[PDB]
Amino acid sequence: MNIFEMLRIDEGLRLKIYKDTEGYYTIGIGHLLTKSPSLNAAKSELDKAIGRNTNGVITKDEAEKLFNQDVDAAVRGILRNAKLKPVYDSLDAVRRAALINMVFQMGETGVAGFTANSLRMLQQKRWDEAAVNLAKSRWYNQTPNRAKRVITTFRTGTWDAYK
Repeated sequence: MNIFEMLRIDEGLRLKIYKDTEGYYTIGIGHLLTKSPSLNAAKSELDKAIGRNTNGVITKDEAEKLFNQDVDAAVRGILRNAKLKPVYDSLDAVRRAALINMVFQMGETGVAGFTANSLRMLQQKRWDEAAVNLAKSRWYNQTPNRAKRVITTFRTGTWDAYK
């Protein structure tokens, strides 16, 4: 298992424009297009992203390309973030994948909002405690099954929630 397989599991794959859990236009493997309520706005962001007139539909290869781009950017956002980097650097390989998953999902910004607490606990290696803290969040309440998988990953350092 690895970050790609993990997120491929959490996000699914849709080749046609769709609304995410928050109701935003997305496509592919969790690729947010726009927060705008306009399908046309979405369609235009998509063409700009793909480099072609898609008409709201892409191929699998196109989806996979956006996905790689997106995993890379998350990794790089973490490494540039003064609050995230140190956390990421203190973790083992499994747990980092868990941190990338959160960032991919909520943005570097969304995650920044956990550092003061859960992230600190992670950095200190208090697995059980961070897991409880992580669960007290809008993130957990809105997307509980996914949050549970991520949280189990941080808790145990294994891929069990994904097998």
